Formats: sequence, structure tokens, C-alpha cells
Amino acid sequence: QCVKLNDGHFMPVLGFGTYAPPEVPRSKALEVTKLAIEAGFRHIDSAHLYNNEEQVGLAIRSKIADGSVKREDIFYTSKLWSTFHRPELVRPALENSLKKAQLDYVDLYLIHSPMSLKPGLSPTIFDIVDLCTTWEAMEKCKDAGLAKSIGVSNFNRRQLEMILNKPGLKYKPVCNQVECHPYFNRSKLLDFCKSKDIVLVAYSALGSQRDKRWVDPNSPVLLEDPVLCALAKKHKRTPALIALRYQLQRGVVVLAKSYNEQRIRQNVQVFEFQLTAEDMKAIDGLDRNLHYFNSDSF
Ligand SMILES: NC(=O)c1ccc[n+]([C@@H]2O[C@H](COP(=O)([O-])OP(=O)(O)OC[C@H]3O[C@@H](n4cnc5c(N)ncnc54)[C@H](OP(=O)(O)O)[C@@H]3O)[C@@H](O)[C@H]2O)c1
Ligand SMILES: Cc1ccc2[nH]c(C(=O)N3CCC(CCO)CC3)cc2c1
Repeated sequence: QCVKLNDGHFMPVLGFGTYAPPEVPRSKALEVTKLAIEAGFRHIDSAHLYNNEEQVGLAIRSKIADGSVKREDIFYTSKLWSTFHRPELVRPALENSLKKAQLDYVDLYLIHSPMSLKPGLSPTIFDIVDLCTTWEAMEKCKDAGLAKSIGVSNFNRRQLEMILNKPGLKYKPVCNQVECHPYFNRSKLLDFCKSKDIVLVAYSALGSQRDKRWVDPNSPVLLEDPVLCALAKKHKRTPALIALRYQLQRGVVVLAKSYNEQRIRQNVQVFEFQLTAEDMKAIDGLDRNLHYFNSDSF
């Protein structure tokens, strides 16, 4: 099941989130991406920052080599890190990701964040670079066939308007990948994006990995919310399946990270049931402006 992007390419609506903290051995990324493909995931989300493009690439290549999937069936996303915003560092950063994953192209290449950082992963230091020139440098990557589609991540409406109003724009972003879950449902930004034929893609849709680095151990646990639990019991699914289903029904493409074999196979059940309009309204009622990640921390 895919959504048609504003450049005519197709994005599967359920994506596999690949970030794991650095204590997790790099071999697990290879193993779990194999299991995600086996389970039916076809959209795989990575980034230069994640230090796993070699192993996620190896997984995709492994499953093409054995005839499980064709390259054209996989939608692979990477992201341009903030130390590479300067327009001349963009095409080289993408070629580096392609070398690492040994792929010929990415289906999607994102500006990871609107912040720019001193060229060199977090030097300790910022750097004024015009996100609109960072964008023309992405656009060429699409012209060059190295990214089928281009988009952004962690942009608000103003920062999207900066690219959409750019004089001489050739390619709109196809998406804006942002934190998005029932405690922070982004309903205004989503309406804006819909009006511009920009797909919102939700990350931390399951409430985040609650990593000590960024997540206050006191903060509410999304998947223990009594609404998502009441809906889980009502449908005989799980709160994580209700959280994912919610996004699919409001026209959001959703990511789901899991490094656990049963949970990876469970997540693909999101396509087996639907939420009623009253169910959707109850989840809508959860909105509380809770950010599990704050780029101001990292
Ligand atoms: N663009 C950015 O700036 C940005 C920022 C954050 C995230 N992302 C992307 O989005 C992905 C997902 O967000 P995230 O990593 O914060 O994780 P998440 O998808 O919000 O998942 C949170 C946790 O849910 C657990 N989980 C998964 N399926 C479950 C199920 N059926 N039942 C119960 N628990 C379940 C996972 O633990 P287990 O592994 O133990 O199953 C996981 O650690 C990332 O991996 C990354 O690819 C991007
Ligand atoms: C300045 C800035 C902006 C956007 C950013 N995005 C990420 C990112 O992608 N990661 C850190 C959060 C992790 C959450 C796991 O639950 C997943 C990976 C780091 C980062 C840093």
C-alpha cells in the first residue's frame, strides 16, 4: 500500500525505523532489516547519523540477491546530516551514503534538520547556511537520478514556506518527516502539508525509544495511555497497532522502529483492521504538545 508523491513516485505508507543507540552492536541492524523485509516492510528509513547504512544496505542487497524482493520494490530513505548543509557538501554526502549502502540510488533523500553545523558529527558550534541553497543542491541530486525523490525533516510551516516560496524552485519537497504521535499529533502542520500535496511522515510514532539522552524518565509513556489501551482491547490488537493505524487513517505515512522479531512481524498487522470515526476522535483528544525529542537538546 503506497501513497503517490507530488513528483509521481510512490512511498509505502508503513516504514521501518532503523535507529538504534550506539551500545547496540552494528550486526543487529543487518539482522532486523532482513526480518523487516521478510515480514513485508518495503520502506526502510536510515540516515548518515545513524551509523548503520553499511548494514541496512547489506540487508536490502541480501534480499534482492536471493530473489525475495526487487530493488524497485524497496523504498530506501537516507538523510543529509547538518554538518553538510553547505551546497557543495550535499551531492558528496549522498554519494558517501550510496557508497556505504552499495546502492545505485536512494528513493528518498531528506534534509535531516533545518539546523546547520560547522563542516568536518556534532562539533563543540553552529553555522548560518541558507536552507534555500541547501535545497537547490538537493534538487540537482534528483536531476542526477541519485535520489528519486527529495524532501525535508523537522521543518515547521514557516521553514516549508521558505522552500515553497523560493524564487526559481524546481521540486517541491515530497514530504516532511516530523515527530508525530497522539500526544503531539501535528494537526495544523498536517493540514498545511495536505494543502501543499506534501506528505507528512511520522517518526517516534510509537512514543520514541525513551533514550536516557533525550527523554525524561518521568514523562508519560505513550503506549500506556488508557485511550490507546482501551482501543487495543476493543479491537483485539495492541496499543502500538492503534497508534500506527491512527496515522494511516489521517493520511500520514508512519515509521515504526523495532529490533524485536515478534514486534516487527506484529507491526505489519496495521493493515488488517480499521478504527471507527469515534475511535479516531478519541485519539485526536490525546494531543498535549509533548515532544519526546527536542533538537535543542541534541
Ligand atoms: N528524522 C528525525 O529527525 C528522526 C528522529 C527520530 C526518529 N526518526 C526515524 O523514525 C524511527 C522510529 O522512531 P523511534 O526510533 O523513536 O521509535 P518508535 O517507532 O517511536 O518506536 C519506539 C519503540 O517502540 C517499540 N515497539 C515497536 N513496535 C512495538 C510493538 N508492536 N509493541 C510494543 N512496542 C513496540 C520499539 O522497541 P523494540 O525495538 O524493543 O521492539 C521502539 O524502541 C527511527 O528509528 C528513525 O528511523 C527520525
Ligand atoms: C539537531 C538534530 C536534529 C534532528 C535530529 N534527528 C536525530 C535523529 O534522527 N536521531 C536522534 C533521536 C533518536 C530518537 C530515538 O527514539 C533517533 C535518531 C538527531 C537530530 C539532531
